[PDB]
Amino acid sequence: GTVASVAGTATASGIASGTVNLVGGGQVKNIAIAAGDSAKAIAEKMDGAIPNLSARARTVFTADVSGVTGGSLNFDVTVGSNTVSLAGVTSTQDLADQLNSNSSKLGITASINDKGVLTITSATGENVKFGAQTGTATAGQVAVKVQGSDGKFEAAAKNVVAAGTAATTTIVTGYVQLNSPTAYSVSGTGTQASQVFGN
Repeated sequence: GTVASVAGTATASGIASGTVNLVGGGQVKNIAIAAGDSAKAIAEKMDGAIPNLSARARTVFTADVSGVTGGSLNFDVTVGSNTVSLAGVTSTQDLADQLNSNSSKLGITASINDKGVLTITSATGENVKFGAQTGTATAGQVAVKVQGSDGKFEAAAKNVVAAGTAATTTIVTGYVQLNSPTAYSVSGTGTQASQVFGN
């Protein structure tokens, strides 16, 4: 078991260019992965690429705001091609509320429960990118745990926004979930495929 290093987590640069080699049902197919591709785009390319292969994409993560002091957090959020500016965020509830106010523009669901767990979904698998911290806070972070194709959330969080020293892993790429009644393999040179699928 190795998990993907880009899909299903937050990274600095998102998906790297590469080629995915698919073999199954006696067919061989090569799929171009473009730099910055979303799970949505990758799934669109892979779905039905060989017979019976299903590919679905979703970007789902929990987000927690912690340690905000000296002011409040301001930062942009981009989902796919749509961007909004959040400001005055000091708690997870604040984040939830502002994501919800912007939910139509962003094409997301942002659901926070009474235990403070905020789950954010791009149902089709668009990338979610966090902008630089431009608010007054002198400390504080937004940290995320992303869901994988196995339905499990990361147990360890990564900062996507931080006051003071900037977060580095700001791009959440969703998962690509493959299913098939028949055997198939996915591979690539180096990490070109495993950045999406693990090994």
